[PDB]
Amino acid sequence: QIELIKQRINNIELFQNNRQAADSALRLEEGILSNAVNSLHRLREIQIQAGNPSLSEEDRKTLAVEAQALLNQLLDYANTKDSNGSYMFSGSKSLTQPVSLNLSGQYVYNGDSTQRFQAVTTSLLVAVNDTGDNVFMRIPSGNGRFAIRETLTPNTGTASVSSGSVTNEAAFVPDNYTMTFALNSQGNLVVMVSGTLSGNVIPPSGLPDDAPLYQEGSAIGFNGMEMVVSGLPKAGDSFSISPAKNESIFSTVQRMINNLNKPYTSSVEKAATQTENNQLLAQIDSALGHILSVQSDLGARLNQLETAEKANNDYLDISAATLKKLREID
Amino acid sequence: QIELIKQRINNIELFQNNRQAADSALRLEEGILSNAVNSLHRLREIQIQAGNPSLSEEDRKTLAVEAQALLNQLLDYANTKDSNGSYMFSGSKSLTQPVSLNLSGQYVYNGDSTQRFQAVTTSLLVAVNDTGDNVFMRIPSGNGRFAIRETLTPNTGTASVSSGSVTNEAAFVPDNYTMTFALNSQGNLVVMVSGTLSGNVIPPSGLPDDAPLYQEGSAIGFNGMEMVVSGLPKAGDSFSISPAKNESIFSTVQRMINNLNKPYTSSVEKAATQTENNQLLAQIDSALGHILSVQSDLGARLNQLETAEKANNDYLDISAATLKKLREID
Repeated sequence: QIELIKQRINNIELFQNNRQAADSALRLEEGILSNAVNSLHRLREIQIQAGNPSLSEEDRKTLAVEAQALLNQLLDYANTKDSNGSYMFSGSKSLTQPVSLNLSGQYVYNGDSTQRFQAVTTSLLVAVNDTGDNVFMRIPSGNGRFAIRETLTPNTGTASVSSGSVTNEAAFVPDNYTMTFALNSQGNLVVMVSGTLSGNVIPPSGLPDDAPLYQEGSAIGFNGMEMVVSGLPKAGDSFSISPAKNESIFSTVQRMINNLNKPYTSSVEKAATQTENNQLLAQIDSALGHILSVQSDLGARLNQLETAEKANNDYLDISAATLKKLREID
Repeated sequence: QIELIKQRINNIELFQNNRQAADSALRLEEGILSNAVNSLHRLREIQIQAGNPSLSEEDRKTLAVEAQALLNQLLDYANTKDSNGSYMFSGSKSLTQPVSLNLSGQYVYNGDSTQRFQAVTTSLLVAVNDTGDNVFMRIPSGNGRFAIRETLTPNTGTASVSSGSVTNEAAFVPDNYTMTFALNSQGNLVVMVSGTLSGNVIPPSGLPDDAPLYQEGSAIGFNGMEMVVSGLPKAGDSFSISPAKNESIFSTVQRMINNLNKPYTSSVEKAATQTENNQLLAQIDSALGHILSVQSDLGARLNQLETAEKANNDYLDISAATLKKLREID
């Protein structure tokens, strides 16, 4: 009884200590994530100009260098140390730097996915960290469901493509699609789509003459997806369309830099920019959003903690009274 | 010279050995991923019926049990051992089981994100594995960009919501949104949306009387997003709309099971199913797609390898001739 309460109060001090420390690690983490949104908000301002055809090559190659500063900024945030001199986003691997760049050239994650849960009342565990694989690395490319790149065949025309979206989830079919512009037996430009698993979808016959013709800025739709083609392509120009792929914010920014550095003087060079600009905007956003969800998650936990601070002072105010009412037996 | 070629040929045997072994680990892995698509294809058949209002409660509670077998199937695939008796999807942590279920109740990943790259020519490294955090755990919820749940306020009416999509990437704003149905001063039902960061968006004033009215099966749009509301809600009914969040296939299936087990007899119970059915279909798909991208990645690597088998027999056919032409000096 009394040795039991003694050990209950010993439990409570630990539960309050664990809470105080959780509350703090998490608020430190809110501020790093908060910083990292700042960086992305600006990367988004930047990406939007990269799609503005006013800007001189000089203006853009200068944004390229700002984007390089922002990339470096985000690597510092991902590799932040918390109160101990151990990394906040590395998971259980406390002294391994979470994000680095192999000589392969891609950025990798050297942590794990393991969260420390902590007792902060008798039956509530709360996570006191997040991990880099969740926060920074796995974010889908494209519009979140499908991505659009050029093929190995550079395009000769001025065609560009929106990020588009899935409009009918039931009609949706994941596949590797190829969109090929070519000719009617009449002479009209026409739009074809086929795919590894699906064979021909537009049109099912694959015949140019059974094919829909290309209206500038018109919505092309197949297997649950819609997108819009702008500019004037030439026959043989092609785009590839593929399931979304996990891809770090880091390579997203590496990519905004590669793009700001492309030739951007002739109308033909400027359209090979746009298709990819539209994509990179979606990715910057996907990532803005993804981090906000990590922030929302973190908020919920803090509200679980401010819950626990009232509930541990309730469970002590009660143990104190069990002592007063038990010492009265004496 | 000759001791140099001797050591080149020693390098080549290792490059060919590394390739042979890579080619094999990857094809074993294609087949597990291939199996895992099979499981999801069926989970998708299942999810679609779960939204069919023909089915008896008995039919559905039976699919619930099939879905439980499929979940278990996918855990076996995630926890597969390759040729050694070490786990294929655990990363560098070869003898840690990758996916398990804490008593918290959620499924976690106990591996890391680290790929073994292997020399298979003089200047080509190829990855011979993938990791569970990429393959199974981080897949965005909802339609890939935003998700839709009920609030803590159960709904009294028969309203349901599509998975919707982002239609204008530039207008897009990640936020925590609340959609609230309520009354005109006239008496007409009306649709409101506001959000933590955005304050009121529909309408900006927040006044019911400045508000758009609710047309059944009509497209509601705000900050770059569109969605469609079906059924007849009552005032006060609400839905929540939130950035996408990483979430394992596993909890997606756990969720299809919870849903198949909900009350599904009265029209009012059947509409609290649909909103979430639509979501779960998107997630099953997001995951079908995500795995296909891991498969496409794996294919590319095999094509890098069948490249290396011709290039290592070219670099030996050349070293043999350097020996023939060097032993002739003698």
